Amino acid sequence: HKSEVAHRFKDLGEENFKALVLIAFAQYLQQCPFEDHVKLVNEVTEFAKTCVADESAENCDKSLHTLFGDKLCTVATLRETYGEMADCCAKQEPERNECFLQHKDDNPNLPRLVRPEVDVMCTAFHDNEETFLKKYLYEIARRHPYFYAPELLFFAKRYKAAFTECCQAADKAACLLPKLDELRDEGKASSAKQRLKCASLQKFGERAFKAWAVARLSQRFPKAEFAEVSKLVTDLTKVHTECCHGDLLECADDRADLAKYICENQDSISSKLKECCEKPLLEKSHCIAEVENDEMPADLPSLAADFVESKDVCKNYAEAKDVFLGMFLYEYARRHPDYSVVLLLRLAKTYETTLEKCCAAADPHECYAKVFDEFKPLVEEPQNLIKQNCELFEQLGEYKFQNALLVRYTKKVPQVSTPTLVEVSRNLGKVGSKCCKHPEAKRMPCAEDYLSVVLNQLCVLHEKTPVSDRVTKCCTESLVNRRPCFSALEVDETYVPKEFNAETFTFHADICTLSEKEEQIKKQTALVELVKHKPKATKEQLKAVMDDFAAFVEKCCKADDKETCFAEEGKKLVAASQAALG
Ligand SMILES: [Y+3]
Ligand SMILES: [Y+3]
Repeated sequence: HKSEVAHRFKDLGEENFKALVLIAFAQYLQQCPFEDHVKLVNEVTEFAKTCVADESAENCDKSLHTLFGDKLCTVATLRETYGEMADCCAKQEPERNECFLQHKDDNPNLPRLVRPEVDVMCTAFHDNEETFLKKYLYEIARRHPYFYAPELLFFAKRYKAAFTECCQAADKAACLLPKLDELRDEGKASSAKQRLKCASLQKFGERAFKAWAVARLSQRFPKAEFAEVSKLVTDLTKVHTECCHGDLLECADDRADLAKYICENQDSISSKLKECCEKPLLEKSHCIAEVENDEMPADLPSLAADFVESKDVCKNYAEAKDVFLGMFLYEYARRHPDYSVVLLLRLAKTYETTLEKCCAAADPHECYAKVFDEFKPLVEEPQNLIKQNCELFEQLGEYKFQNALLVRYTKKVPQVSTPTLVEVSRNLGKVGSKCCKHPEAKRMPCAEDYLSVVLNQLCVLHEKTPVSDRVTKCCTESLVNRRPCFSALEVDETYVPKEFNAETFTFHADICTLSEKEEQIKKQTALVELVKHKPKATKEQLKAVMDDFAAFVEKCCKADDKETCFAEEGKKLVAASQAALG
């Protein structure tokens, strides 16, 4: 209509409109208290009601960017609080929005999240459900300025459901706390993925993202014609570029436009969009993004015919290299949803390389004949790693598998800080228990998802604390070969053992009153420091000390005087270990 505010309000819903407006303003004004934002939201809401009533009231036909900016400049203490952001309020559209976007340093140290007792929150929730979820969004929004506001709304919907059920049950802490921790982990995991996707765009460029998207969309929509997948990738690239740039308004519009188009052509894209295209406008974008892979046509031509066996390959390559390479990805990706996107890019990379030499050669059809024998090792490598690692995950527990990784990676890079080694290994153990549950046809894509974000946190951690040139090489190299680089890491033979530190290997009765997580991390920290001090001790000898130490703790914890038991007999264990490890 004449006004956009009216449409959006009516196209979305008052309560959802009031939420997005709250997040939108909270992401910029990361200082102004909660009560201030509520006033900002109400003023905007009432204004939108005026726009809903009169389709041409005072400043009602203005664009969202314009209207948003005007209200953002209305704040009194703007240059007196945020600093350079106020110079943007002296500009005009569309440069003013571009300004605001620039001055958005997403690292303003804020008071750490203060989680009270389980009953005070439940009481506050019940008294005012609406405002309890409003304060949730505010506190999160200002802490994650680049977090996609709609995605934060699905995190608030789960937050309500958790509190709605767990505040009614007998043991509220044995329902809520675990559910709250899971969300907090899911939230940081979602955040990390967005910032990784964006960092990759600002490193390898649009063409690189396009290649990633083709491979992924072809896996999800293995029926959709190539011309359709290309058009979806072209829209996804523009959507991803405006979201990484920091424009929530254009990001949310382009996502809505794409969600609408996908839902209007589902018969020509996928049959698995039936229930996603049932939902409201805002949930369409989210549902479609996590949509299950469609079944692949059984009557598919052999992909080796049009790319190797054919004698028009070089001729069909010359016409449009990227189009032809895109078709190769499309055909390979849709035939192999059990492959990681990263593996398919290794194959797509290899094929390009081989066509860039063999097509300029004397006899091409002779040169690139055996190109599919070059993929076999590229495919077998990850498959062999998964099968070998998932087998070992069955043999031991989850915690016992983490101990195996602890030893494995400490021996490889013993210079890395214990906490980084513990955090990485524990996370990597949880990948095993969340992927090995599936069969071979789901494991690799499952692994890729989790490994991508686990390997990036390590790379970010190591960049703040540079320690190994090898780890720097792995983090700075091609994103495709990131995981292979870490896999290829050899045991450090140069490394000289850390000297024995009594403080490091002294435990008390205090450990008995630690949660399973706390206890495990204390024990796993001690294991890393054992390998850093005995890096050439065998899996045999480590297992011996670990078990001797495991039996040691589960022998005085809940025993007649546990304070002396863990000090007196604890010293004997150290001495008993110091006899077998020189
Ligand atoms: Y209530
Ligand atoms: Y734009």
